[PDB]
Amino acid sequence: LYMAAAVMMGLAAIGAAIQFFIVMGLVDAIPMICVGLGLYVMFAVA
Repeated sequence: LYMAAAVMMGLAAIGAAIQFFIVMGLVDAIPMICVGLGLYVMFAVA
């Protein structure tokens, strides 16, 4: 359910995805990208 889980990453990651200059550990895409990868997979978990 990457919708509420969208919140999971999407919040963290869309919060991240949506600065790596060095603030990436604070960005949250780290997941976004890999884990938003799988939070975005959280629903794209076919």
